[PDB]
Amino acid sequence: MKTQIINGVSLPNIPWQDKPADCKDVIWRYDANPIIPRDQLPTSNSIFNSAVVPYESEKGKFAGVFRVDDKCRNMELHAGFSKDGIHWDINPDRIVFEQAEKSTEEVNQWGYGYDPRVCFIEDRFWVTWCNAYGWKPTIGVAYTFDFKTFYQCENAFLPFNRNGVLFPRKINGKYVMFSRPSDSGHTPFGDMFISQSPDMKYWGEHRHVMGPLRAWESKKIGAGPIPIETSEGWLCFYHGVLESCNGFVYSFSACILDKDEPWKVKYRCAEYLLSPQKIYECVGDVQNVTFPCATLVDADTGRIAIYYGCADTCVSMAFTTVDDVVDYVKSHSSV
Amino acid sequence: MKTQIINGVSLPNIPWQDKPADCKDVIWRYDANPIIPRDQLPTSNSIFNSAVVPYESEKGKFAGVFRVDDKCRNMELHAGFSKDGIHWDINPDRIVFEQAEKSTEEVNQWGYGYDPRVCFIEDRFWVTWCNAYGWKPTIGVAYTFDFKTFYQCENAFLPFNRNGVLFPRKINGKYVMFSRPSDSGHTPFGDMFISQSPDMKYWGEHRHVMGPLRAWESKKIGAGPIPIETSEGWLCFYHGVLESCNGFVYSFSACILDKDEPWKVKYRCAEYLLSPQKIYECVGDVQNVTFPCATLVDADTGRIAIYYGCADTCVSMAFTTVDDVVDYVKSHSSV
Amino acid sequence: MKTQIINGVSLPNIPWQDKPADCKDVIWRYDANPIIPRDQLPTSNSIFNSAVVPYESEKGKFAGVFRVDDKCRNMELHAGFSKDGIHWDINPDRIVFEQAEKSTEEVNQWGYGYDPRVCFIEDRFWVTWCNAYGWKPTIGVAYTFDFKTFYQCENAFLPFNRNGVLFPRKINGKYVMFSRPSDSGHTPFGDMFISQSPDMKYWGEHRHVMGPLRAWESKKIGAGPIPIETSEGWLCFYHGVLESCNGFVYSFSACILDKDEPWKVKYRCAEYLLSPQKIYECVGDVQNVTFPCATLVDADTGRIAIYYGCADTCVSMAFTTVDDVVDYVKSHSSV
Amino acid sequence: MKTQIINGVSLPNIPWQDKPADCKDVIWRYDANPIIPRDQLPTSNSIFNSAVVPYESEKGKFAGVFRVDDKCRNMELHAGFSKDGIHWDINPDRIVFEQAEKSTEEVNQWGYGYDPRVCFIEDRFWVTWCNAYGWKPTIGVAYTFDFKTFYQCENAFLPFNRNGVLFPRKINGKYVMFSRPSDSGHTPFGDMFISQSPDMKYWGEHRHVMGPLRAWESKKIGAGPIPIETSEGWLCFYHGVLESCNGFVYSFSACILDKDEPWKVKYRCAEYLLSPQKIYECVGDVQNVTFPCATLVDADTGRIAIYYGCADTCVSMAFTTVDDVVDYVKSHSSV
Amino acid sequence: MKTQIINGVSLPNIPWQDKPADCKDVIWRYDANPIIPRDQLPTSNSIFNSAVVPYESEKGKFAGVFRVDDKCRNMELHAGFSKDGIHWDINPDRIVFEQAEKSTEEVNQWGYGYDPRVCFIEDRFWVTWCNAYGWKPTIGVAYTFDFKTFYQCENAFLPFNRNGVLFPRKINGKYVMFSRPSDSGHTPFGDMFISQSPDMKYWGEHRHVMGPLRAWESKKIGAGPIPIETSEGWLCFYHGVLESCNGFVYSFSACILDKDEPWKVKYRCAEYLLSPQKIYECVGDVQNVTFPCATLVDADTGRIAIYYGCADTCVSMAFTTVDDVVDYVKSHSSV
Amino acid sequence: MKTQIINGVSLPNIPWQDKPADCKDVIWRYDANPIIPRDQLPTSNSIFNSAVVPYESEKGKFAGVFRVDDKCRNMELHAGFSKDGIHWDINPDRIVFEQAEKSTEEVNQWGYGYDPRVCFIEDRFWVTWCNAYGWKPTIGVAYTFDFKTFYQCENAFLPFNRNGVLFPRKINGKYVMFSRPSDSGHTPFGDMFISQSPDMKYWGEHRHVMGPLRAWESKKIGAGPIPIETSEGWLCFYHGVLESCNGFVYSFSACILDKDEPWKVKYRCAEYLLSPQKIYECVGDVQNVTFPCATLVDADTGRIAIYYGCADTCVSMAFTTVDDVVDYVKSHSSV
Ligand SMILES: OC[C@H]1O[C@@H](O[C@H]2[C@H](O)[C@H](O)[C@H](O)O[C@@H]2CO)[C@@H](O)[C@@H](O)[C@@H]1O
Repeated sequence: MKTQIINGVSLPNIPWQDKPADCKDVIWRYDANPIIPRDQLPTSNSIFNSAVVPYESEKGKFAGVFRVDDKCRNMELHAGFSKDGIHWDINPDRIVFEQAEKSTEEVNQWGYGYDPRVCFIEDRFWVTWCNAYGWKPTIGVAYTFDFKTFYQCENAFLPFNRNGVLFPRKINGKYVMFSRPSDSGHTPFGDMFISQSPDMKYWGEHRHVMGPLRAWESKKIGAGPIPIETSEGWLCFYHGVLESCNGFVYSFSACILDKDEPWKVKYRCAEYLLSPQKIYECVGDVQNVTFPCATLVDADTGRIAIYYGCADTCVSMAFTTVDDVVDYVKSHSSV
Repeated sequence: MKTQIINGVSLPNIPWQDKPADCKDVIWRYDANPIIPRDQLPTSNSIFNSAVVPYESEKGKFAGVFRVDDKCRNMELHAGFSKDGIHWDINPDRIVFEQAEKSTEEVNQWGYGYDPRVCFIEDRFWVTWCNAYGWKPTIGVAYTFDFKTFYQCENAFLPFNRNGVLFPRKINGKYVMFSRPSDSGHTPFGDMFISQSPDMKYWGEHRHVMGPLRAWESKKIGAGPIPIETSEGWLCFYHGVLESCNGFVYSFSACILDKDEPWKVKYRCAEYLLSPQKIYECVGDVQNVTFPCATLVDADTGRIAIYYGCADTCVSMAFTTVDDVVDYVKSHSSV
Repeated sequence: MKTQIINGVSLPNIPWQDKPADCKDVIWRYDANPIIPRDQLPTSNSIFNSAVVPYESEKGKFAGVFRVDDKCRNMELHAGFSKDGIHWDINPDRIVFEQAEKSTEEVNQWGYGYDPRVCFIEDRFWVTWCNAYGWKPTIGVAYTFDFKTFYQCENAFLPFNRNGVLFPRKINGKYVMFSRPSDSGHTPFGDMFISQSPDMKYWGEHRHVMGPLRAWESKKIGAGPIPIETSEGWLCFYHGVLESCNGFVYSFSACILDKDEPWKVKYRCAEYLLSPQKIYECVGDVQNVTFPCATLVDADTGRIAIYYGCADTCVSMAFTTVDDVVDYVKSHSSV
Repeated sequence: MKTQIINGVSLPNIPWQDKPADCKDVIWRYDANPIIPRDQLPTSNSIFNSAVVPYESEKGKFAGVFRVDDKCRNMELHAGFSKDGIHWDINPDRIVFEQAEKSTEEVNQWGYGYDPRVCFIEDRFWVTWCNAYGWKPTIGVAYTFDFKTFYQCENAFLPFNRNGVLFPRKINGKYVMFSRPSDSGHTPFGDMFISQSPDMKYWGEHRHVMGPLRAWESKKIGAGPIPIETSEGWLCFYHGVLESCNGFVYSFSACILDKDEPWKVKYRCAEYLLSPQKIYECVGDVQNVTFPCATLVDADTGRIAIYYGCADTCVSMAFTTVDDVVDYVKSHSSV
Repeated sequence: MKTQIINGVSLPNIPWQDKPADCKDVIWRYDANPIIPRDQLPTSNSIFNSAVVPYESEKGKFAGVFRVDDKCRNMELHAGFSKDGIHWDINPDRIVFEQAEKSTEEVNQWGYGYDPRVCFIEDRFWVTWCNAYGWKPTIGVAYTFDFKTFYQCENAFLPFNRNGVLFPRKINGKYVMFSRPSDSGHTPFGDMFISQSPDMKYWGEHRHVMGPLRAWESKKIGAGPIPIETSEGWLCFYHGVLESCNGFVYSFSACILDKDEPWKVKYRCAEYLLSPQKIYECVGDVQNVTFPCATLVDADTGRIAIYYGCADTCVSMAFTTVDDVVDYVKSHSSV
Repeated sequence: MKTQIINGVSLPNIPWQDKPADCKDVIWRYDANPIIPRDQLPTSNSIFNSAVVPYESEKGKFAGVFRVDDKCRNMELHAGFSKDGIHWDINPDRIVFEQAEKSTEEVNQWGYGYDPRVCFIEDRFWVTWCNAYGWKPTIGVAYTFDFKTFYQCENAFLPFNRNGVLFPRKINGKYVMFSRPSDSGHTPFGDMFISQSPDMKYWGEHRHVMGPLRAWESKKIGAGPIPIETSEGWLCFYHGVLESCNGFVYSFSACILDKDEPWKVKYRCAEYLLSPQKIYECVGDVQNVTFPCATLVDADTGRIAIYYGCADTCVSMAFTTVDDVVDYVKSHSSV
């Protein structure tokens, strides 16, 4: 493989299907989508925009935190487990958080939570999500060792903010997190930023990554799954929004960020790599949405399995390789 | 049966299908929806949000008033009949109202009409609908003995108003009507109210029923079909709207209102009972709409046949029981 | 006088100032405006848009109900008294209503109230105002014999409604009230309607009077002071709004409506008769507002003294005559 | 045939399917829609709203200019060719214009272009489209002799403008073009106008054709394909928009305009003739869109083949006849 | 003088006041503003944004076209005359246009007209203004020899357009006009364009001049008075808009444009040269407006007398020199 | 005095005027307002919302940081000095920041800055203001020893944020700062928050203080001047906004916050203490604004001098005492 995967994991059991010969795209879709239907739970209205990592437990080889919207249309997080990454056993009830320190007992009352991102850092799995603080969106922060008990920390930022995503290691001695300053509704703007922290409590040294650019991402953008570390830099899949007369179209693509100053863009794919086109992507609670919150990467082979929300209704899977993505991103770069 | 139907009728021939073994919901859909397609009439663009009652005539055992939008997209009402309550003979031409009294000849010039509700009271059938007065929406009123000739009365209210639904009898010697103060557009608010009238012409004693509460009903709510009198109070199905970045999503559920002062809420289901999920509910003239304007109730058995509009395009049917709905409403009550 | 005053009152002591010789307008302003400053009460932020009638008491020859906004910006009504109609003794505290019947003790909790209109009808003074029902604007109704105790009745209409103004007698055996369907905000539309009532409780036979027409009144209109009965019909001063790039401009003019069917417009002045031009009219809490809620009329001379709110800040006075206004209205009529 | 085709062409080889016997519409769809799928080009996100004419080349009997949006969602024009007018060979790369005159070399830099209309006039083919002048929409103008090389002329108008459509010959010695004054976004309005030019460069004598009228066309309208000269006058299909709570619905119909002064409406169909009802019309990048930019007409038989964008995603075809459309328009005429 | 005036006139009688000693601005106000108050005519609500040129008549040495809004708030044009350029005799009644050619007899129905600009070209005075065509704003065109009879020509453009201003001679054989593409309301955008015409009827070769830039002009810009020819090129005062939370703030400044291609900016002043600061500029019908539609220039000395609308209420005057404006524009230039 | 000032300073020379006998308000205005006119600098368009502290230098006994908007309407910070705190010597040119550490040389390029707040903490003066990061509003931080050289630090937060105000000492060993999450425009919402930092670089432990509550403050609130430490807790003046049909009205009041956890409100005045009422508060660049950013407090007497911006045009002064404000806050407390 041309590009190397750095600080990765060997994943011979990664969910995978080979690219079809007729496929002329960088990314191809699993052929039995969705992998998680809207009604997998007795209480679920929809299940989408969800987080997935390798994890060995008694219930399989992968664990996750899943956004579940229930039949009240409350937004919640559920832990799940899978043997193959495709058929998922999702907890019937929501994650109920324990506070990590007593100092957040008063502040961190549960209201809602959605679009989780999860990555392993040094000794535990960190979770970020869009968390309500006084019914305002901000980035909630927690950790888990086992995906059974979850320990909530301080919200990283003031409202209004969404799409908080952690880099999977420290950079120049600090935790680094993507976020995306928003407003109190269906935000008509959005640039990606990073913020930095020595301790995962206090945040600062905020840095602008990039804003809307090409037509398919003209309205707003945000981070998607965990950044993937490569010899080229951080490979970061992100969503971008086009506004039609009838609303938003959510597609996603990738960029490559500088390894040590990840707010500096090296490459940025001018085209989307996947866009809402299939019936489960176009029809549903929110039409025309393909929204990636996790990927698995087999460092041995460069194989990527992408988890993405479809029409805010279900979870689907798509496939590609690091080499394919990096080559396309570099040869089809914006600015 | 646990909950008793009051002032009901015996409907052994109620359209009905049993609840599928796999169905884990309170309400289940007819397995051959829609029962009335957008194009059933030579002139119709769409047929939805419609009123049905038991009524014996030369053309069947049920009758109704149907919302038919033509190929000008004008909004009209057509009378209709059916032997089984599923396969419908809808008049090709619109209802042309006669004035009940000569003193409304000037005022009640036809503009448009939609979303009728119909119920028998003491000696005739009363029809309410969203009626244009000077091209502004208010609640039209009419009566019929035979669903052949319709006699229009005074509009009950000033604009702007919609979702006017009559209680099926007098309460404390007064006619009682659900309505829903609106605006001149696609109203971004909506609470349910009742108004009262001794003579069906002059209205007063307005009482606030309830407003938007849970997420699925957070933007606006409105009355649906005719209230059902039970031993628990008035069982009222109603619609509720959630607003996404792309538009409105219309679901429905139910509440129980006090017998004597129906504006007082006893129970209110925190969850929707049916939401737009099938292709014919999510795809059409207006995406993601499931909008109930009528139910048939078999007082003997407690079986319910619900008629609801789908995507503002067609009419579908769904089934449940009084006991099942009452149980769920009470066990999952809001406030 | 060419036009007669019908069912009027002899008012030789009417506040009055002769037309300045340089004045070329139909209506002319009192030369010492405002007659009531924003800070006349210790608690008042502003006092405007208020109702005034003749009334013999211990504190004068005139009484009224005054909109007073306090230093919380709460909207309230205060009774007031005056010897001359110009210098007012306004109660420091709000009217706290008694319910006329116990059946409204639950429903009529006090939220806010503003823009009162008052007229004598047969045996008492009736008051209408924009009354909050569940924090939504509608028309409150009350009566008083002495401006010391006020007895509140049922809100006449559902929300959202404002500018409810009573005709000062029954017409065709019914009470008749101007109102003006609105929305939940700074309403960007508005037509005048009337509704009718046998008993001041239940309302119906809603009739459209007129909507926005000339430029100065292009955005919305509404009833101003009590209708004045005249041998030409009902002389009705009303307000009209023009919308600039910077907000609203409130002017007022007059129309003449049919004596027997008051929703039928006979004449309607194409020009405004007064608009925001003085510093106390253009500067204050709400710029560019001249808003009439009361006139005094001397039936003997046809002299009219007009009370109007200025910039939602103070109350001012203007003068004109029935003959002057009627002639100008007739010679400069729209449709 | 009852209505004669004037200055038309003989097209025995026009794409054609007969009207099915069950069919109760003026216009029936091709039974294997869409005829050009979204993914026919390796780089295409969507292909829709396209222009087509008879033209004999080495690659077929028809040629065209196609709107292609790429995987950047850039909006572009591609030349295309076809033997049967149904299966299309579309150039993989965009048209790169050459300037007709040196004087536009600085001015006409390529930004974007979409929704072309093309007709032969006198000695060449004229192309109009919505062209970006400094990223503002106006009407681009070009000609071609061979659909290989395209020569760009002056933008006909100032922004903001769209739906520029040439009449297929001079009228009273002047070129005449439909356009449609717009704004900088998803325009919430739109009336049809014509403009006139002695020389295809300077434009004037602007005349208002018509504006929004019936419910299906109540938000805005705009020209569709090239006007068809007939014995009744100019037969012009146009699109009309209805606004629902979730967005826009594009349908199309026809009007007949005066032969000598085409801004004068002679007949205008009150109903649409085709609206979004099929899955490929209702689901796609922009839901609920049927948008015509081209028709073929066989003057020998009166047969019409219509090309129309579906859901801004694909190109579809429909059929009708001149006599059928004309007859329906006349018998169902607006004003 | 340092900058020469080209093709100017000798105006020793130009209205004038020397710059006060304490003044630190490039432009200083006349010390008895306004020169035309809102009520100068018996029917006027306001008089502002008006056009002025040298012209010898029986009524003085200056003539003008004045925007007069009446007490209907109709927008009109009145011709006027002055001996000194400061005190004005304005016609009581509106200009009633005569059609230059029979061909515009049907098109040009009077609706409204505002903000005229006027200049002499070769043999007559040309008048442009914002003219209603079917109640939509575009640029009206007329000429006059004596300011008594006014001959209307074709509207130069389609709606929606405003701020049409002619250059006072042909450039490269063509008439050249500023305009400013707008929308159907209080336009939240605006770039200056020019358009060119061989004959004052057909327009083409549209070029972008410039758009909003600095903070004071960040919302929108538009041409002001007639361009002034200098040895530096075309000296052009334009207005610019800042949007606060309460509305728009209209100031004006100046740019210098290329003599041969006036759409090319040579210099543009980063600061405004005048903004709303006096009581008569900040208070009135539209707050915070200083809007220039005319200047007089004495070519012999470089003195400029600026006429400008204040608060859309009255007409004021300000003074400056060509050398001062030029020096300041060049030394404080944007881009 | 009844309420003790804690950690205050002796300030015998505080600017002061006694309360007029006729004054019935808690706060009275300086009798020669404004103390700083809009045109005090040769380049200033307006000077308002400004910061002031006791500081002995060669130019006086008080120093400050002033918001100056220039004739470009750029927003800037200028240093200034006063002998008496009323008459000010304001530096003609903006503050050009030096970076505290080299590591912000790249990020902290100057865009704009406004509404500074300044307080002395342990050994230096700290300055917060609304600072542009990539032309988006956030909170800038800097410090100074002499008000001659200013050292910029890291922006405390991500956009979008405004009204950053430091508490004047550490609390539980952490810096505490008010802020107010905003959006990209004229924010139509706003709650007060605090954030905490061990080092003035990294921020976290965000706590919600309070949101809009009373009518005068119904649209949004934000912190005003530096908190004052008293025996009741933290006396904090703050601004709140009412939205009328013509825009915003900015008033201010005071609340009392818990000593140890200042996000917990102890008292909150229901009324405003000062609102726009004078000509210089109601007329100017932004009508109806009274906006406090600094107070001087004489601990020996409890006299308070308040600096506040008027109509975003000038700086004014007002007077009150700690005892007067605290007593009124407690006895007129909200929740
Ligand atoms: O907004 C005042 C300035 O704007 C422009 O025109 C107005 C016009 O007076 C009228 O209000 C119309 O309805 O709307 C326009 C505002 O959009 C300017 O060209 C000028 O007239 C005004 O100073």
